[PDB]
Amino acid sequence: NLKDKILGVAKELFIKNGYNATTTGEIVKLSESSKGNLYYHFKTKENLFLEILNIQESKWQEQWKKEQIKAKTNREKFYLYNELSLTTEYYYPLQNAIIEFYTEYYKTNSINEKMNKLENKYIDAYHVIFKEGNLNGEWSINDVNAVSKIAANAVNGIVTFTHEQNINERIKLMNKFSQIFLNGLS
Amino acid sequence: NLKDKILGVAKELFIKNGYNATTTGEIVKLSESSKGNLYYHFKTKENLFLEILNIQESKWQEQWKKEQIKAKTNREKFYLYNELSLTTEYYYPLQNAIIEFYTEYYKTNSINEKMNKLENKYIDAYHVIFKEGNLNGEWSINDVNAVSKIAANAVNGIVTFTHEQNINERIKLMNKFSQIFLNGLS
Ligand SMILES: CN(C)c1ccc(C(=C2C=CC(=[N+](C)C)C=C2)c2ccccc2)cc1
Repeated sequence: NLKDKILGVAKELFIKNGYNATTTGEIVKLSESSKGNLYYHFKTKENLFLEILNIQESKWQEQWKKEQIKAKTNREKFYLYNELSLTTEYYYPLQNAIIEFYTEYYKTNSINEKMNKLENKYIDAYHVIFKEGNLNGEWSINDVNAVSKIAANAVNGIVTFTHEQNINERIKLMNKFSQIFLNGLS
Repeated sequence: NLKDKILGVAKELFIKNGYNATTTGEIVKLSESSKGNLYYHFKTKENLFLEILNIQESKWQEQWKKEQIKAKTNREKFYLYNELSLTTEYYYPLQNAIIEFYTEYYKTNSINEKMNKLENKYIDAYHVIFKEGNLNGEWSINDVNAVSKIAANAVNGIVTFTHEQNINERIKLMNKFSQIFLNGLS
Protein backbone atom coordinates (compact mmCIF):
# COMPACT_ATOMS: atom_id res chain seq x y z
CA ASN A 1 0.00 0.00 0.00
CA LEU A 2 2.84 2.37 0.77
CA LYS A 3 3.95 1.21 -2.66
CA ASP A 4 0.46 1.65 -4.12
CA LYS A 5 0.35 5.10 -2.55
CA ILE A 6 3.65 6.04 -4.21
CA LEU A 7 2.34 4.94 -7.57
CA GLY A 8 -0.86 6.86 -7.02
CA VAL A 9 0.79 10.04 -5.87
CA ALA A 10 3.56 9.87 -8.40
CA LYS A 11 1.00 9.53 -11.15
CA GLU A 12 -0.84 12.72 -10.12
CA LEU A 13 2.44 14.61 -9.92
CA PHE A 14 3.50 13.54 -13.43
CA ILE A 15 0.04 14.51 -14.66
CA LYS A 16 0.37 17.87 -12.91
CA ASN A 17 3.95 18.75 -13.79
CA GLY A 18 5.14 16.36 -16.45
CA TYR A 19 7.93 13.81 -16.12
CA ASN A 20 10.98 16.06 -15.89
CA ALA A 21 9.65 18.58 -13.40
CA THR A 22 8.66 15.83 -10.95
CA THR A 23 11.19 14.84 -8.33
CA THR A 24 11.39 11.71 -6.26
CA GLY A 25 11.61 14.14 -3.35
CA GLU A 26 8.10 15.34 -3.91
CA ILE A 27 6.84 11.79 -4.44
CA VAL A 28 8.51 10.70 -1.22
CA LYS A 29 7.43 13.67 0.89
CA LEU A 30 3.87 13.66 -0.58
CA SER A 31 3.17 9.98 -0.15
CA GLU A 32 4.68 10.07 3.33
CA SER A 33 7.24 7.45 2.43
CA SER A 34 11.02 7.60 2.34
CA LYS A 35 13.79 7.67 -0.26
CA GLY A 36 14.81 4.30 1.09
CA ASN A 37 11.44 2.72 0.58
CA LEU A 38 11.12 4.32 -2.85
CA TYR A 39 14.53 3.07 -3.97
CA TYR A 40 13.64 -0.36 -2.72
CA HIS A 41 10.44 -0.45 -4.73
CA PHE A 42 11.57 1.25 -7.94
CA LYS A 43 15.29 2.08 -7.79
CA THR A 44 14.90 5.11 -10.09
CA LYS A 45 12.36 7.66 -11.29
CA GLU A 46 12.63 6.14 -14.77
CA ASN A 47 11.53 2.78 -13.40
CA LEU A 48 8.82 4.16 -11.18
CA PHE A 49 7.41 5.83 -14.26
CA LEU A 50 7.67 2.61 -16.26
CA GLU A 51 5.57 0.76 -13.72
CA ILE A 52 2.90 3.44 -13.77
CA LEU A 53 2.90 3.02 -17.54
CA ASN A 54 2.50 -0.68 -17.02
CA ILE A 55 -0.42 -0.16 -14.79
CA GLN A 56 -2.08 2.29 -17.19
CA GLU A 57 -1.44 -0.24 -19.92
CA SER A 58 -3.53 -2.80 -18.05
CA LYS A 59 -6.31 -0.34 -17.44
CA TRP A 60 -6.39 0.29 -21.19
CA GLN A 61 -6.42 -3.42 -21.98
CA GLU A 62 -9.26 -3.82 -19.50
CA GLN A 63 -11.23 -0.90 -21.00
CA TRP A 64 -10.75 -2.46 -24.47
CA LYS A 65 -12.05 -5.82 -23.27
CA LYS A 66 -15.27 -4.13 -22.31
CA GLU A 67 -15.50 -1.63 -25.14
CA GLN A 68 -15.10 -4.17 -27.98
CA ILE A 69 -18.59 -5.51 -27.28
CA LYS A 70 -19.72 -2.63 -29.52
CA ALA A 71 -17.72 -4.16 -32.38
CA LYS A 72 -19.02 -7.53 -33.58
CA THR A 73 -16.73 -8.53 -36.47
CA ASN A 74 -12.94 -8.17 -36.50
CA ARG A 75 -13.06 -5.53 -39.22
CA GLU A 76 -15.27 -3.55 -36.87
CA LYS A 77 -12.90 -4.15 -33.96
CA PHE A 78 -10.08 -2.60 -36.05
CA TYR A 79 -12.26 0.42 -36.74
CA LEU A 80 -13.13 0.83 -33.08
CA TYR A 81 -9.72 0.23 -31.57
CA ASN A 82 -8.21 2.94 -33.77
CA GLU A 83 -11.08 5.33 -33.08
CA LEU A 84 -10.53 4.72 -29.34
CA SER A 85 -6.77 5.38 -29.46
CA LEU A 86 -7.37 8.71 -31.14
CA THR A 87 -10.06 9.90 -28.76
CA THR A 88 -8.68 8.68 -25.48
CA GLU A 89 -5.23 10.10 -26.24
CA TYR A 90 -6.81 13.50 -26.97
CA TYR A 91 -7.43 13.91 -23.29
CA TYR A 92 -5.14 11.37 -21.67
CA PRO A 93 -3.63 13.20 -18.67
CA LEU A 94 -0.23 11.46 -18.72
CA GLN A 95 0.21 12.02 -22.45
CA ASN A 96 2.46 14.94 -21.67
CA ALA A 97 4.62 13.00 -19.24
CA ILE A 98 4.87 10.14 -21.73
CA ILE A 99 6.11 12.40 -24.52
CA GLU A 100 8.75 13.85 -22.20
CA PHE A 101 9.83 10.47 -20.88
CA TYR A 102 9.80 8.84 -24.32
CA THR A 103 11.81 11.58 -26.01
CA GLU A 104 14.38 11.33 -23.25
CA TYR A 105 15.15 7.66 -22.91
CA TYR A 106 14.48 6.44 -26.45
CA LYS A 107 18.21 6.67 -27.06
CA THR A 108 19.09 4.72 -23.88
CA ASN A 109 18.86 0.98 -24.66
CA SER A 110 18.32 0.35 -20.97
CA ILE A 111 15.09 2.33 -20.57
CA ASN A 112 14.22 1.16 -24.10
CA GLU A 113 14.16 -2.54 -23.16
CA LYS A 114 11.21 -2.27 -20.78
CA MET A 115 9.61 0.15 -23.19
CA ASN A 116 9.55 -2.55 -25.86
CA LYS A 117 7.74 -5.15 -23.77
CA LEU A 118 5.19 -2.44 -23.08
CA GLU A 119 4.70 -1.45 -26.70
CA ASN A 120 4.39 -5.08 -27.67
CA LYS A 121 1.37 -5.36 -25.39
CA TYR A 122 -0.13 -2.53 -27.22
CA ILE A 123 0.49 -4.35 -30.59
CA ASP A 124 -0.83 -7.56 -29.20
CA ALA A 125 -4.29 -6.07 -29.41
CA TYR A 126 -3.89 -5.89 -33.20
CA HIS A 127 -2.27 -9.29 -33.44
CA VAL A 128 -5.45 -10.67 -31.92
CA ILE A 129 -7.77 -8.83 -34.32
CA PHE A 130 -5.93 -9.87 -37.48
CA LYS A 131 -5.50 -13.42 -36.21
CA GLU A 132 -9.19 -13.82 -35.28
CA GLY A 133 -9.85 -12.27 -38.67
CA ASN A 134 -8.03 -15.13 -40.37
CA LEU A 135 -10.14 -17.70 -38.52
CA ASN A 136 -13.21 -15.89 -39.87
CA GLY A 137 -12.19 -15.33 -43.44
CA GLU A 138 -12.53 -11.58 -43.01
CA TRP A 139 -9.09 -11.49 -44.57
CA SER A 140 -6.07 -13.74 -45.07
CA ILE A 141 -2.74 -12.49 -43.76
CA ASN A 142 0.55 -14.36 -44.22
CA ASP A 143 2.40 -12.96 -41.23
CA VAL A 144 0.22 -11.31 -38.69
CA ASN A 145 3.17 -10.08 -36.64
CA ALA A 146 4.31 -7.73 -39.38
CA VAL A 147 0.92 -6.23 -40.17
CA SER A 148 0.21 -5.84 -36.49
CA LYS A 149 3.39 -3.76 -35.96
CA ILE A 150 2.52 -1.76 -39.03
CA ALA A 151 -1.06 -0.94 -38.03
CA ALA A 152 -0.01 -0.05 -34.51
CA ASN A 153 2.66 2.36 -35.73
CA ALA A 154 0.67 3.78 -38.59
CA VAL A 155 -2.30 4.46 -36.39
CA ASN A 156 -0.22 6.16 -33.73
CA GLY A 157 1.47 8.45 -36.22
CA ILE A 158 -1.93 9.41 -37.57
CA VAL A 159 -2.80 10.09 -33.96
CA THR A 160 0.29 11.99 -32.92
CA PHE A 161 1.05 14.12 -35.89
CA THR A 162 -2.47 15.00 -36.85
CA HIS A 163 -2.74 17.40 -33.90
CA GLU A 164 -4.01 20.45 -35.75
CA GLN A 165 -7.62 19.89 -36.82
CA ASN A 166 -10.96 19.61 -34.99
CA ILE A 167 -11.48 16.22 -33.36
CA ASN A 168 -14.42 15.62 -35.67
CA GLU A 169 -12.34 15.67 -38.86
CA ARG A 170 -9.67 13.56 -37.14
CA ILE A 171 -12.06 10.63 -36.63
CA LYS A 172 -13.05 10.86 -40.30
CA LEU A 173 -9.39 10.57 -41.38
CA MET A 174 -8.73 7.80 -38.90
CA ASN A 175 -11.73 5.85 -40.20
CA LYS A 176 -10.65 6.46 -43.77
CA PHE A 177 -7.34 4.88 -42.87
CA SER A 178 -9.00 1.85 -41.39
CA GLN A 179 -11.07 1.54 -44.51
CA ILE A 180 -8.09 1.77 -46.84
CA PHE A 181 -5.72 -0.44 -44.82
CA LEU A 182 -8.35 -3.11 -44.35
CA ASN A 183 -8.93 -2.94 -48.10
CA GLY A 184 -5.23 -3.32 -48.82
CA LEU A 185 -5.50 -6.70 -47.12
CA SER A 186 -8.36 -8.93 -48.19
CA ASN B 1 29.11 32.97 -39.41
CA LEU B 2 26.85 33.88 -36.47
CA LYS B 3 23.19 33.62 -37.43
CA ASP B 4 24.01 30.28 -39.07
CA LYS B 5 26.04 28.86 -36.21
CA ILE B 6 22.89 29.43 -34.13
CA LEU B 7 20.63 27.46 -36.46
CA GLY B 8 23.44 24.92 -36.43
CA VAL B 9 23.99 24.43 -32.71
CA ALA B 10 20.26 24.91 -32.22
CA LYS B 11 19.49 22.08 -34.64
CA GLU B 12 22.13 19.76 -33.21
CA LEU B 13 20.58 20.42 -29.80
CA PHE B 14 16.92 20.06 -30.70
CA ILE B 15 17.71 16.63 -32.13
CA LYS B 16 19.95 15.03 -29.50
CA ASN B 17 18.25 16.61 -26.52
CA GLY B 18 14.54 17.16 -26.42
CA TYR B 19 12.77 20.34 -27.31
CA ASN B 20 12.26 21.59 -23.76
CA ALA B 21 15.65 20.20 -22.70
CA THR B 22 17.29 22.68 -25.07
CA THR B 23 17.35 26.32 -24.08
CA THR B 24 18.65 29.65 -25.33
CA GLY B 25 21.38 29.35 -22.72
CA GLU B 26 22.81 26.11 -24.03
CA ILE B 27 23.02 27.87 -27.40
CA VAL B 28 25.24 30.87 -26.73
CA LYS B 29 27.26 28.67 -24.41
CA LEU B 30 28.20 26.23 -27.21
CA SER B 31 27.71 28.82 -29.95
CA GLU B 32 30.14 31.40 -28.48
CA SER B 33 27.85 34.37 -29.08
CA SER B 34 25.33 36.59 -27.32
CA LYS B 35 21.74 36.16 -26.16
CA GLY B 36 20.64 39.27 -28.01
CA ASN B 37 21.21 38.47 -31.67
CA LEU B 38 18.14 36.23 -31.35
CA TYR B 39 15.42 38.62 -32.42
CA TYR B 40 15.64 39.78 -36.05
CA HIS B 41 14.19 36.47 -37.31
CA PHE B 42 14.05 34.63 -33.96
CA LYS B 43 11.31 36.30 -31.88
CA THR B 44 11.18 33.25 -29.59
CA LYS B 45 12.26 29.66 -29.06
CA GLU B 46 9.31 28.80 -31.26
CA ASN B 47 10.41 30.77 -34.32
CA LEU B 48 13.97 29.53 -33.89
CA PHE B 49 12.57 26.00 -33.95
CA LEU B 50 9.84 26.53 -36.54
CA GLU B 51 12.66 28.04 -38.60
CA ILE B 52 15.14 25.15 -38.33
CA LEU B 53 12.18 22.94 -39.10
CA ASN B 54 11.31 24.68 -42.35
CA ILE B 55 14.99 24.68 -43.32
CA GLN B 56 15.30 20.93 -42.79
CA GLU B 57 12.04 20.21 -44.60
CA SER B 58 13.62 21.91 -47.61
CA LYS B 59 16.84 19.98 -47.14
CA TRP B 60 14.66 16.87 -47.36
CA GLN B 61 12.41 17.96 -50.23
CA GLU B 62 15.64 18.70 -52.08
CA GLN B 63 17.06 15.18 -51.70
CA TRP B 64 13.71 13.79 -52.77
CA LYS B 65 13.89 15.61 -56.14
CA LYS B 66 17.42 14.46 -56.85
CA GLU B 67 16.48 10.89 -56.09
CA GLN B 68 12.86 10.41 -57.02
CA ILE B 69 13.92 9.73 -60.62
CA LYS B 70 14.94 6.23 -59.57
CA ALA B 71 11.19 5.61 -59.50
CA LYS B 72 9.29 5.40 -62.76
CA THR B 73 5.64 4.68 -61.99
CA ASN B 74 4.07 6.81 -59.26
CA ARG B 75 3.31 3.53 -57.52
CA GLU B 76 7.09 3.46 -57.18
CA LYS B 77 7.37 7.09 -56.17
CA PHE B 78 5.22 6.25 -53.15
CA TYR B 79 7.39 3.28 -52.05
CA LEU B 80 10.62 5.19 -52.61
CA TYR B 81 9.42 8.16 -50.63
CA ASN B 82 8.43 6.10 -47.59
CA GLU B 83 11.72 4.06 -47.81
CA LEU B 84 13.85 7.18 -48.09
CA SER B 85 12.04 8.73 -45.12
CA LEU B 86 13.52 5.95 -43.01
CA THR B 87 17.10 6.54 -44.15
CA THR B 88 17.34 10.30 -44.56
CA GLU B 89 19.17 12.60 -42.21
CA TYR B 90 16.73 15.41 -42.90
CA TYR B 91 13.68 16.65 -41.03
CA TYR B 92 12.64 13.24 -39.70
CA PRO B 93 15.32 13.18 -37.01
CA LEU B 94 13.41 16.07 -35.40
CA GLN B 95 9.96 14.47 -35.23
CA ASN B 96 10.62 13.91 -31.56
CA ALA B 97 11.37 17.50 -30.73
CA ILE B 98 8.34 18.26 -32.87
CA ILE B 99 5.85 16.07 -30.91
CA GLU B 100 7.06 17.72 -27.73
CA PHE B 101 6.76 21.21 -29.17
CA TYR B 102 3.22 20.40 -30.25
CA THR B 103 2.26 19.84 -26.62
CA GLU B 104 3.27 23.27 -25.40
CA TYR B 105 3.35 26.09 -27.93
CA TYR B 106 0.18 24.85 -29.66
CA LYS B 107 -1.97 27.50 -27.99
CA THR B 108 -0.38 30.64 -29.44
CA ASN B 109 -1.52 31.82 -32.88
CA SER B 110 1.15 34.13 -34.30
CA ILE B 111 3.17 30.95 -34.73
CA ASN B 112 0.52 28.77 -36.37
CA GLU B 113 1.33 30.81 -39.48
CA LYS B 114 4.84 29.50 -40.11
CA MET B 115 3.47 26.24 -38.72
CA ASN B 116 0.77 25.29 -41.21
CA LYS B 117 3.00 26.48 -44.04
CA LEU B 118 5.44 23.71 -43.10
CA GLU B 119 2.65 21.17 -42.67
CA ASN B 120 2.06 21.70 -46.39
CA LYS B 121 5.48 20.78 -47.75
CA TYR B 122 4.97 17.77 -45.50
CA ILE B 123 1.96 16.42 -47.32
CA ASP B 124 2.70 18.04 -50.71
CA ALA B 125 5.05 15.26 -51.82
CA TYR B 126 2.12 12.86 -51.40
CA HIS B 127 -0.27 15.27 -53.08
CA VAL B 128 1.84 15.32 -56.21
CA ILE B 129 2.37 11.56 -56.15
CA PHE B 130 -1.28 10.65 -55.65
CA LYS B 131 -2.51 13.29 -58.06
CA GLU B 132 -0.06 12.36 -60.85
CA GLY B 133 -1.37 8.88 -60.21
CA ASN B 134 -4.89 9.97 -60.99
CA LEU B 135 -3.73 11.07 -64.42
CA ASN B 136 -1.77 7.95 -65.27
CA GLY B 137 -4.85 6.04 -64.13
CA GLU B 138 -2.65 4.16 -61.65
CA TRP B 139 -5.58 4.58 -59.24
CA SER B 140 -8.58 6.78 -58.60
CA ILE B 141 -8.72 8.90 -55.45
CA ASN B 142 -11.53 11.42 -55.14
CA ASP B 143 -10.11 12.90 -51.93
CA VAL B 144 -6.36 13.41 -52.49
CA ASN B 145 -5.93 15.92 -49.68
CA ALA B 146 -7.28 13.44 -47.13
CA VAL B 147 -5.36 10.41 -48.32
CA SER B 148 -2.29 12.56 -48.59
CA LYS B 149 -2.48 13.61 -44.96
CA ILE B 150 -3.34 10.03 -43.89
CA ALA B 151 -0.27 8.60 -45.61
CA ALA B 152 2.17 11.29 -44.56
CA ASN B 153 1.18 10.76 -40.96
CA ALA B 154 1.00 6.99 -41.17
CA VAL B 155 4.51 6.90 -42.64
CA ASN B 156 5.81 9.40 -40.14
CA GLY B 157 4.46 7.07 -37.46
CA ILE B 158 6.47 4.15 -38.83
CA VAL B 159 9.69 6.18 -39.07
CA THR B 160 9.32 7.64 -35.58
CA PHE B 161 8.05 4.73 -33.45
CA THR B 162 10.60 2.21 -34.73
CA HIS B 163 13.78 4.28 -34.50
CA GLU B 164 15.59 1.80 -32.28
CA GLN B 165 15.10 -1.53 -34.04
CA ASN B 166 17.05 -3.05 -36.94
CA ILE B 167 17.07 -0.59 -39.86
CA ASN B 168 16.61 -3.59 -42.15
CA GLU B 169 13.40 -4.68 -40.46
CA ARG B 170 12.33 -1.01 -40.69
CA ILE B 171 12.62 -0.93 -44.47
CA LYS B 172 10.87 -4.28 -44.68
CA LEU B 173 7.91 -3.02 -42.61
CA MET B 174 7.71 0.28 -44.45
CA ASN B 175 7.50 -1.47 -47.81
CA LYS B 176 4.92 -3.93 -46.53
CA PHE B 177 2.90 -0.84 -45.61
CA SER B 178 3.22 0.98 -48.91
CA GLN B 179 2.08 -2.21 -50.59
CA ILE B 180 -1.05 -2.49 -48.43
CA PHE B 181 -1.91 1.24 -48.48
CA LEU B 182 -1.73 1.37 -52.28
CA ASN B 183 -3.47 -1.94 -52.70
CA GLY B 184 -6.29 -0.50 -50.63
CA LEU B 185 -6.76 2.52 -52.89
CA SER B 186 -8.73 0.56 -55.52
C1 LIG C 1 -3.22 6.31 -24.12
N1 LIG C 1 -2.90 5.37 -25.22
C2 LIG C 1 -4.02 4.41 -25.55
C3 LIG C 1 -1.69 5.30 -25.89
C4 LIG C 1 -0.64 6.23 -25.60
C5 LIG C 1 0.56 6.17 -26.28
C6 LIG C 1 0.83 5.23 -27.38
C7 LIG C 1 2.13 5.23 -28.11
C8 LIG C 1 2.57 4.11 -28.94
C9 LIG C 1 2.90 4.26 -30.33
C10 LIG C 1 3.35 3.19 -31.09
C11 LIG C 1 3.50 1.87 -30.52
N2 LIG C 1 3.95 0.83 -31.27
C12 LIG C 1 3.23 0.34 -32.42
C13 LIG C 1 5.19 0.12 -31.01
C14 LIG C 1 3.17 1.71 -29.17
C15 LIG C 1 2.72 2.78 -28.40
C16 LIG C 1 3.07 6.40 -28.00
C17 LIG C 1 2.70 7.74 -28.40
C18 LIG C 1 3.59 8.82 -28.29
C19 LIG C 1 4.91 8.62 -27.78
C20 LIG C 1 5.31 7.31 -27.39
C21 LIG C 1 4.42 6.24 -27.50
C22 LIG C 1 -0.24 4.32 -27.66
C23 LIG C 1 -1.46 4.35 -26.98
